[PDB]
Amino acid sequence: HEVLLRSTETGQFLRINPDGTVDGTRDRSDPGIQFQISPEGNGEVLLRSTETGQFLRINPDGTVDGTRDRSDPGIQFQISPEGNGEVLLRSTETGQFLRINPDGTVDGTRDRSDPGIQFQISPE
Repeated sequence: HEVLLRSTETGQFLRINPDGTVDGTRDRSDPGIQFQISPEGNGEVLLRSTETGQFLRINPDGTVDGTRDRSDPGIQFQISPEGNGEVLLRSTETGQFLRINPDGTVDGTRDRSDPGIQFQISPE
């Protein structure tokens, strides 16, 4: 059971690339867009790119990348519904929200009003 993680604002899909970079794309054929939600208990999940198995990570400095460091606390997310199938994806360790910007760049923010922190999650 895989999912796609999509910007509500622009419809861009989140992608983790084999080199560990993370960005947005409209290419439905890119294998980097498929994710698996891994339950961690206590209301937390990991978001793992199925192609390479990398976990999504929000670093303290607000940068976002992919990693296999299973012990990095920046890989723990909570999925919080906003209603009507919109969600926020928040790093529990630093409180930063995942942000996909209209230019396809991806980073972390503490600005709850940013249109780029709204996501849709759809089954593959």
